[PDB]
Amino acid sequence: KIEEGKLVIWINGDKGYNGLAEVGKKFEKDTGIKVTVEHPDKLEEKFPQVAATGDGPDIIFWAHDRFGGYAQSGLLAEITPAAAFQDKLYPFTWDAVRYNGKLIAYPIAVEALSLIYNKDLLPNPPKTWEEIPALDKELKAKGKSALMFNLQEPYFTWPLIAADGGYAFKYKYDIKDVGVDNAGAKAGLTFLVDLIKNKHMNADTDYSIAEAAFNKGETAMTINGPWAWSNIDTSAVNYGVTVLPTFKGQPSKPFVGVLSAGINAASPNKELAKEFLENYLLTDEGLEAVNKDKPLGAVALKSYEEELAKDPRIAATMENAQKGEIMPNIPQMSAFWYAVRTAVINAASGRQTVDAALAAAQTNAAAMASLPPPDLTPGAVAGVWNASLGGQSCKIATPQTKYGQGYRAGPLRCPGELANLASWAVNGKQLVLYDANGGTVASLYSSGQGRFDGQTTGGQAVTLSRLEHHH
Repeated sequence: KIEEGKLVIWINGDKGYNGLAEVGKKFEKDTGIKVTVEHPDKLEEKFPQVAATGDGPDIIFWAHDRFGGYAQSGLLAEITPAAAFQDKLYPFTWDAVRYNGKLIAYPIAVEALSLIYNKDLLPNPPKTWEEIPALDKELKAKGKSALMFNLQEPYFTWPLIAADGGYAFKYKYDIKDVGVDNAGAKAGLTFLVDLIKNKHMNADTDYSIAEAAFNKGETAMTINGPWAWSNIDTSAVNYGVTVLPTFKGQPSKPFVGVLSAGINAASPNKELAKEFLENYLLTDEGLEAVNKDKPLGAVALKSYEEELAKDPRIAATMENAQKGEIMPNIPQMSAFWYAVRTAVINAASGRQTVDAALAAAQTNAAAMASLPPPDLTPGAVAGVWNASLGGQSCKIATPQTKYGQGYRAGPLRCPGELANLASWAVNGKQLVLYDANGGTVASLYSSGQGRFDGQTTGGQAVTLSRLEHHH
């Protein structure tokens, strides 16, 4: 079990855990309660496994949207902070940590997309989406483009679609009220597609093409989150970050992710955990300790957010967050993503109309949400694989170690084209193996439990079979 009298905290490795440990020691000095801070591998999926068996950390830090499945799965303690304490965090951040009208976590930090522009190419960026066609003709005359952003993931195209009325589920979330083909969503997506029809954007621009274009000075604007600011400091491109453009006078509504701190329902230290988070972490000094270790971005605590907002990039993030739509914390969100990604791709590729793509998307999303359980997941690929080809055979490694928009991969005495394996990724139902130059080496599909079948980019058959042992 979880051990009484001590606090165990899990937080991801890309966070200021040493700063969090600092706050933990200040808490150990005033109370004698020891605070151990850990950053396990794949913590967001170890936690449900251990908490369901009465073990795990006392506190877990993760994005709010996963906590609704935890709370629906009764793996989280209900928190009841005083009204006086709730007033210190932005009111919308408490909405992100609400499930069935109960508070299930403490909001910590806040994240949302924002308009990123090149101040040299574009000193004063547009306030409206309507201005972007004219701005694009001006810039392409001079060999640049006005705007490029990932058109492949609904997360990036949703702020415009939802600007005039689109929404995932109505909000208590009603999984049978999907707002995907109302008038506002049709209008946003139609405007998006006509931008592509009128040759201001390319239907197949994805995350890397857009990021490369902006950092190489080829386009004046992009759309991304704080996670991408670091690669634009390598750029020496002088960029600003600002509010998203408005559509039909309505703000772009990006999805909002809220870093939150949940309490293990099996923890015998619930009250100790509430005191640490309320009285020690969620203070100007506590947040500063984590932030000096590793920046949080915008934060839910008003007082310290007023200090961080002196950075205009963080003020812009927070402003776009307060105008966006909180990412719904329900597992039925996976049906929203699947249906909407199909619809935006089909509408932008001309394979469907926005009225037909969105109509299908709302039918498929509503039906799948109402149903007990689509694409291939990087968890199902992570590991080491036997690789049969001809009479030849060998092994490849495909760790879930991020690398670009894919993952590191490695061949182990592999003949033929597999000797060039360097990265891997998943595309719906398809596993794709890549060069060190981004070229495609192979394409495979899950053909069963721990088994892949496909072919190289040059015709040779490939079969992947998992390595695994027994005690």
